[PDB]
Amino acid sequence: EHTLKAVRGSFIDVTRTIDNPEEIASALRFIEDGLLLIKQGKVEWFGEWENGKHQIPDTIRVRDYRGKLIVPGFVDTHIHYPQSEMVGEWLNKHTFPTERRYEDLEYAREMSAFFIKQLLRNGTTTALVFGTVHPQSVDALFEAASHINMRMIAGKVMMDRNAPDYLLDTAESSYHQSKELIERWHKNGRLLYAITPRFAPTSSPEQMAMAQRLKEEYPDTWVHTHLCENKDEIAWVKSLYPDHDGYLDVYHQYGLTGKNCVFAHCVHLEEKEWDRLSETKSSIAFCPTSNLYLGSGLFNLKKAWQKKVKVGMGTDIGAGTTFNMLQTLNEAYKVLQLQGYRLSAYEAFYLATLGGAKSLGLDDLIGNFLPGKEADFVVMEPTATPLQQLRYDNSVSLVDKLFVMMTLGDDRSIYRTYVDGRLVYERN
Amino acid sequence: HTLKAVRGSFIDVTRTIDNPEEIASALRFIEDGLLLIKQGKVEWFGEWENGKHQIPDTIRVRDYRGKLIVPGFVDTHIHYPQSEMVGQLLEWLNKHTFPTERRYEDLEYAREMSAFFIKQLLRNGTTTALVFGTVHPQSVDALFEAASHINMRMIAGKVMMDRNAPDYLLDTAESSYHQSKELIERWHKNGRLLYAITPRFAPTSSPEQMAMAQRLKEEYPDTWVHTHLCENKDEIAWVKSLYPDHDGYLDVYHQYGLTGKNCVFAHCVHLEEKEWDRLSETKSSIAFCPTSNLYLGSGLFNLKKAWQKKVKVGMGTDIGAGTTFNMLQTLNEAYKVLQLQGYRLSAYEAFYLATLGGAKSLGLDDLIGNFLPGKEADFVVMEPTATPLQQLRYDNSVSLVDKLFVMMTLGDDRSIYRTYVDGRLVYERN
Ligand SMILES: [Zn+2]
Ligand SMILES: [Zn+2]
Repeated sequence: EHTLKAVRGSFIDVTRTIDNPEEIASALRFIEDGLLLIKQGKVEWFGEWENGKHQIPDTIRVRDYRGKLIVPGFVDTHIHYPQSEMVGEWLNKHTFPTERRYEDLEYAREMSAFFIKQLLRNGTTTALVFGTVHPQSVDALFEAASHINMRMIAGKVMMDRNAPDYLLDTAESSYHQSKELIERWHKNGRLLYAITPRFAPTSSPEQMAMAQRLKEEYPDTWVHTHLCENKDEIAWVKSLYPDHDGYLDVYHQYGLTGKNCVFAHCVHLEEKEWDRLSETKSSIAFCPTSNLYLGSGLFNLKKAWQKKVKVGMGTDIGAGTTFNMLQTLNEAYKVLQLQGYRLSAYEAFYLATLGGAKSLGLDDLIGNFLPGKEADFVVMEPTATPLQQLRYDNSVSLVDKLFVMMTLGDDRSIYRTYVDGRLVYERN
Repeated sequence: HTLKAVRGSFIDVTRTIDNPEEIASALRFIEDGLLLIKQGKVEWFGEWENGKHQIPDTIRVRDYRGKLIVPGFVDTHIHYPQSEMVGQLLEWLNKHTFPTERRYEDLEYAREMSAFFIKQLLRNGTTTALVFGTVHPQSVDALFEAASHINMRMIAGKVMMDRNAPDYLLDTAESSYHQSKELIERWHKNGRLLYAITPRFAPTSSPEQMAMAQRLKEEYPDTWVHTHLCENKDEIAWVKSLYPDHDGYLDVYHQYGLTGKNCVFAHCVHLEEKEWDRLSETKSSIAFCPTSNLYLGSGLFNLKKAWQKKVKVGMGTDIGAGTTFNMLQTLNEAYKVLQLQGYRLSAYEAFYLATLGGAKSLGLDDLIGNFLPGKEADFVVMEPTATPLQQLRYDNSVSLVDKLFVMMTLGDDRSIYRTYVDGRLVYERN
């Protein structure tokens, strides 16, 4: 509530949200010789060392990270906590049996600690997290995040049909369990609840009606589901909800579109669906790694810009094979090159930080070093491979340095992770 | 000569095969294995209890229990002088490739980067690579010198390039003949070293230079041939505009006598039916380079069609354009490229491509690629539990195929604990 922390090094952030990718250059700030001052888990002051250093009393030691890159904490807008151990239709062989283990509270506790360590080790300070059907396991996840005062959005999976009996809830149990978790965890410190129907195929009309009820009763909770990942899933949803005008219309007619409504994947959207997401101000989680690993297809980021739809990056751990947001951006580059779309390092860095924060409606809280922002940040270095150090040494522009961090970065690039203005992870 | 004795869990493929479904039958796992090495070759291989009596008391067993031991990985397309490269047209070549390669005109730079290049292969468990050198012959000597010091089986050559590129990087048809010949004489079958005649590709080689490449292959029948083929539609159109009297891109190389046994074509993303059949008939080899194919948006190599056409395929990192030396990450990208074609790459097929399959594509499968008696002792000690996420996923895998899938497609350089070349330890993880 009191003492100042002073962090010195080279900082990169985007200073405001934008509407066109061509505007990112104008919003990007690089301070090679920067100073970040932290008070009460927030940015007190940020800018040039020479402009700010006079504020540092002799009673305080400077944390010197000169030679490293310091960026805002990465934002993962779609990840499954109970799928860390998962290795490769898919649902019945892999997802469901893996998730089954998280009924054991002691397993859920151990894996909550492992899950949070994996995010911090990868520089992820905020995530929108799929829990389990089991509410004990969402408690374990929130308890782990709560210990370090992490800003995390999570929820109990709602799933009453078309899956194994060991993983089914009911419409009613899914209402009461979600409400009780909302009551314990929503706006509990920096924690936030998302109403999390797995997706249309595994939720009865009765359960969709409960999800709608929860959103009506708790207007400031998040909504988090899957949307149009694969053509079979879309066909299956149309066959189960034939009176609705396609997949998104199911969620829309049940009042689950709007501000802080996050749809994962959105690979195979109709024109009408793109416009609905735009009009509702609903959010997409672009999950390139799983989209390639399952051969789901190529997310049209160009169209999302055209349609002014909020996009954040998701790892979709489980189906995606990395926690790392730099590797996720690398896969985004690959997905986009196959569409002849050239993802700039500026745009990638935007999507990983303030862009994703905007997609979760948290851009007033995190995502750059503006005064008043929550002090979540990552000390990075290009030391992952000798090849990364070589390419970084041969880089002179900020775009080239960002590019080397994106294309050859992994967990070894993350030196330190700060959550709530406190050191919560060192590499070693 | 004296014996070395290696103990731990081994996996290899014991014979080349015709279908991916046949690999399972050729796959050998020995949990408690012993490998005996004499004169850089496999003296004896099999169960610890069947072989340990042959271990004289004068030598210590190298005990790698808890690790997996595999044959050294084969990288069938990589550019030595492009490690430091950072970057809607093949003016990728003009902005990135050509300026980067220009630095390797300094012999002292080329020597420093030869040492770095070899270190990066060993650190990633690559023991054999088919390497694009420089246009400069003193820089190919640097590369061969470095490989020679540890008696590596490496295939490399001087790049031939007389046109359509910056002046600082052009040779001539004649200089390209004499330079290549001199390197062939110094290095081809010098220990385990092998020369490849390396015209960069059709666009950057005059008819006169293609005529020299043809001449060298005629004069040196047991050298390799190594070029690029049909990576992207612009490149193909450019080749058709420069060689309009030839029946497409591959016909250029074929009419100049550069197809056949030990002729390796990198990429082959955009092959016509006629081109697939020509490579098949000629017994020519493809280097599948998924990572660069994705980074440059070249497209998706049709591995299914290569199986249908009985065309040898090996994996290439295409460093430069690719971002990793690591064969496990390369196989990961291969899995992704193939899933977009609804082709499911099994662990068996990934493991096969990285080892005996790639060795077959380079014509080296009688020399390397498994632990059969008489094979060259190039192998990698792997810790597939090297990171906590890897330990978790491996522990949670029940079958050999699931473990091999985690080890072979979701590992990185941290998985490589020890690399052995010519039966000697040449790399330990720090
Ligand atoms: Zn998901
Ligand atoms: Zn190449």
